[PDB]
Amino acid sequence: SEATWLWIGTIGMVLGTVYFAVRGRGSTDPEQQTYYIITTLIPAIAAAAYLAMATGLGVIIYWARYANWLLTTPLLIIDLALVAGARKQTLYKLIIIDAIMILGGLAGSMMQQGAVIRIVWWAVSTAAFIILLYYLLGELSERARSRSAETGIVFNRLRNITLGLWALYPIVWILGTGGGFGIIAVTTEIMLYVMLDIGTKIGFGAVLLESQD
Ligand SMILES: *C/C=C(C)/C=C/C=C(C)/C=C/C1=C(C)CCCC1(C)C
Repeated sequence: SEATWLWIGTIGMVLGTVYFAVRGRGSTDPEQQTYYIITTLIPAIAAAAYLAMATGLGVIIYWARYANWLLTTPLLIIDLALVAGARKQTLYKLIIIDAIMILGGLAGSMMQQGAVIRIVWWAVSTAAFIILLYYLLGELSERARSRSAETGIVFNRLRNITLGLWALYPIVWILGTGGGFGIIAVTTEIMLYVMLDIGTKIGFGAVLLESQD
């Protein structure tokens, strides 16, 4: 099930990338084309990472996983901020916090001395997640609603998908082998990550690009 699910994820991300690329080839408006560039760059990086995983590279430590996360999550955050009309400084705060969360996940997964400081890293990354959640529910949502009612609705949709899917990643991590106590197998963890990435990238981007009229 290892290579099976890696290739499932590779094909899913490649299909999402080519669909987002061919869906935006007819557009000259700067805002829409920026949205399309970022929204197609996310699953393209995801597909590159999954191809590296399934080709025997990507694992030494699942470095390609954290590469995919560290590269795509800030682009998802940039899309969220563009939709919300957020201040540049708030966007910088969100990017720093998200990078800290993902790097803390990578650390806690990479440590070996026991389950103590690994779970401490898990708690630090989860606190980064909580403050990210508070920023998305507070400042970004308020800004999106102050833009317009339609903008508030679209950002509500996108924010709900984002938070609901992101909150599952630390669960898979603390239950998974690569990060926590190995309660679920490596293949089950890879399947769950594949499905979560399919959601958080393809479906989120489909909503965001459909919502441009
Ligand atoms: C396309 C990939 C995405 C959207 C990945 C998102 C991943 C996360 C939000 C992961 C978060 C983590 C924590 C909140 C704590 C435990 C460590 C992580 C890295 C699994």
